[PDB]
Amino acid sequence: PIRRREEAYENQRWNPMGGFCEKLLLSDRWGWSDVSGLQHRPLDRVALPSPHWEWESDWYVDENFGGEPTEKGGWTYAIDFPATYTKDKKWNSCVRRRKWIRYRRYK
Repeated sequence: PIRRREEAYENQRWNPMGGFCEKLLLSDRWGWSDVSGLQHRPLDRVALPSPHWEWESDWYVDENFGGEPTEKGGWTYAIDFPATYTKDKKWNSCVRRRKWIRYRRYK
């Protein structure tokens, strides 16, 4: 079976009012992006390459990070989006992201 995994990151920043939320800085990456932040990856717009592909399920969070489970929710935390991520919120974490995945299969 020929199978290909798509992924997309949901990116959030902490705000005194919203907590971790969808309000980002004008300098920040897209709220929905690839791992680099440079590519826009809204989930509903990742298309199948052709009608010969179908999705195996809906999008779901990959609750894994660095070869080990994440905490529930799949979030990882960092001081800023380009910095180093951990499964746990540190005292100086100002951002967080989680990885959504979806498999497509060829017919």
